[PDB]
Amino acid sequence: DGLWAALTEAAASVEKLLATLPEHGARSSAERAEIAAAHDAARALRVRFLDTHADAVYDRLTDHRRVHLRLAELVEAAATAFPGLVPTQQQLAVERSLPQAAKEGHEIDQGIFLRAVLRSPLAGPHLLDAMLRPTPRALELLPEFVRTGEVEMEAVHLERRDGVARLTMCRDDRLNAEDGQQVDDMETAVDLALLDPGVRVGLLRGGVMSHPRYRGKRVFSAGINLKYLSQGGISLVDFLMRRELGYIHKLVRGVLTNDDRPGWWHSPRIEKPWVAAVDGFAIGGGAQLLLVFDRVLASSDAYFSLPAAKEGIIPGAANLRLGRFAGPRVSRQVILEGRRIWAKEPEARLLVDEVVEPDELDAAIERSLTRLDGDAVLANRRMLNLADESPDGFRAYMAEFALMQALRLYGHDVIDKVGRF
Amino acid sequence: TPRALELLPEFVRTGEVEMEAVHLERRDGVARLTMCRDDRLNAEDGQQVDDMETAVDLALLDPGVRVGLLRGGVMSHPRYRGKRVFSAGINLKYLSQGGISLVDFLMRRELGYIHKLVRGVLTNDDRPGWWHSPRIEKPWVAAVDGF
Ligand SMILES: CC(C)(COP(=O)(O)OP(=O)(O)OC[C@H]1O[C@@H](n2cnc3c(N)ncnc32)[C@H](O)[C@@H]1OP(=O)(O)O)[C@@H](O)C(=O)NCCC(=O)NCCNC(=O)Cc1cc(O)cc(O)c1
Ligand SMILES: CC(C)(COP(=O)(O)OP(=O)(O)OC[C@H]1O[C@@H](n2cnc3c(N)ncnc32)[C@H](O)[C@@H]1OP(=O)(O)O)[C@@H](O)C(=O)NCCC(=O)NCCNC(=O)Cc1cc(O)cc(O)c1
Repeated sequence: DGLWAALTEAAASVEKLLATLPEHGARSSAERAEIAAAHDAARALRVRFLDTHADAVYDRLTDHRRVHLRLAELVEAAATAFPGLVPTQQQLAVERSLPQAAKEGHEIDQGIFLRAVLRSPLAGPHLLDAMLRPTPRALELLPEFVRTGEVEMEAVHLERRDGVARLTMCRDDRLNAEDGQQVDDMETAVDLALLDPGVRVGLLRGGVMSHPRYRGKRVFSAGINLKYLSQGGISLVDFLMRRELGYIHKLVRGVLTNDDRPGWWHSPRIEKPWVAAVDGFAIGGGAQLLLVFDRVLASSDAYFSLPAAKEGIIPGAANLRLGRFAGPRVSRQVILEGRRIWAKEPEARLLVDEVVEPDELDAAIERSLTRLDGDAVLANRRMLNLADESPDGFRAYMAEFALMQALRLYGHDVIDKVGRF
Repeated sequence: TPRALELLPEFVRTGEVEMEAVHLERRDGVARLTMCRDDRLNAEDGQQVDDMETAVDLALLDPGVRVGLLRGGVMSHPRYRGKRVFSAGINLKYLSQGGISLVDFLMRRELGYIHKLVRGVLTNDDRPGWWHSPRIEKPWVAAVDGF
């Protein structure tokens, strides 16, 4: 051992330098280099500590894997039980108050933590299962939703109709640009759709926009909120990891329920098929979503892109999933070089099932919904998803992503690009 | 057209003519026709035709022009502000109101500027080589923005 003590020591040097040095941007080069070196020693020890102790740490927090904790609860509890391993709620609030450029990068420590947890064959699957459980917010809204067929949330409007959960993304002023609230809404809505027994199929679609350049037109997604990202308001844990391990993973695998119904022994998860309809365009996080649907429809004029090839963050699990859809050459053209793919080009058929003229689209969406109803579809989509993406594959990738993305979230190149938007 | 013969010397001197529906500029040997009805997506009427034929005539007659370029200009209507648009075709409002002429619009464009893009301008016997090339023709490029 020796590693916990050495870490505690390196974290204290960091806190002493932060307490004594000037604010970020008033620091000299010597001072900038000193604090960077301190952060580096500490982060190195977080990695080494967790390489050997991750399972024991996770066992402490979850009572030897008998309590499912979601990400936000897990990292908070880790901070209080293991001071210096990951940041406290207080330390985060100071960070959140700063613009990205000025942050110390404490979230990186959370990336280290989550990487180590997800790498573990014991802890990893368990945390993934916790994130497939229904959100409390969704359990609380479920009876009203069953009664009313309707919930209005800040970023998402959800409506049950003809056996379909219609999720409409409705941030009309900013092209459905994504943030932490949207993720919370999306997961909540996805949870409701899955738990509601009067829902047989899901539908995800962008709502009518109100910004002058798009007034009266639907738009699917313009991807991550770049303004908020610059201003410091995009959370590694509560946005970037939450969406991947929560609603998006639930689209694929369903919601993990308690043993409280017949058939649980064969289907612990309630999964349903999902249709996405793309109006205008799907960019970044929105394009990423398409890699998880059972059916994808697009308007003739639409395009699909993951644009931040030069100075962007990793586009979620597109690096995991895209290759299976498009092969390695196209996958690199899209992600490494920012190739944008139009609905009407032949290669769109790698991502999109049906491309339809704007005036034929509503009806085509309605028909697609009726084709995905039965139990044969449920069984087949489950078997298809299992073959397409193994639980190990997903876990291994999300483990490395957790840290790789954390590092990109603080990269100088990203902070600069994002500040210019 | 007479209108083109009358504007030709100023055009040769200046490299530039502003018309109601078309802006014409000589640059690097290229006649750049920009269709510039920014309020209505270059919707066509009798005046646009006159301007087009005039511009096409100038481009063909001007000896410092070797190639033509047709392109839509930047729009100003709110739904297209800052975006180029090539053409939304015939002015349907005018057509309803009675202002689309069979002869001065629908036949004129086909037999005039459009046919001149294909066959060139018929000149008088007033230059060497007329016996083999009574028509001055040049190549044309079109660039389509929007639709
Ligand atoms: C969509 C566009 C091409 C349209 O161009 P225009 O028609 O000229 O529109 P604009 O006027 O710029 O946008 C209209 C309107 O939406 C706003 N808008 C559009 N997209 C955004 C984003 N992404 N953020 C913030 N605001 C936005 C824009 O600022 C305008 O509002 P005001 O500033 O208040 O006027 C353009 O707006 C654009 O470039 N948007 C940004 C596209 C982009 O780079 N998105 C981010 C890609 N990167 C990710 O998703 C990263 C990501 C997401 C994830 O979910 C996970 C992950 O691991 C990584
Ligand atoms: C082009 C559009 C799809 C753009 O649509 P939106 O994105 O809905 O934008 P809009 O707001 O409609 O257009 C902006 C602006 O341009 C005006 N606009 C656009 N296209 C036109 C046309 N063709 N005419 C008149 N005004 C037009 C429109 O009315 C708006 O201004 P306001 O009326 O002040 O609101 C739409 O406007 C439209 O439907 N245009 C008409 C398309 C059409 O059928 N055109 C005529 C087709 N038929 C021919 O050209 C026939 C023809 C032509 C010839 O030259 C020779 C011949 O032998 C036969």
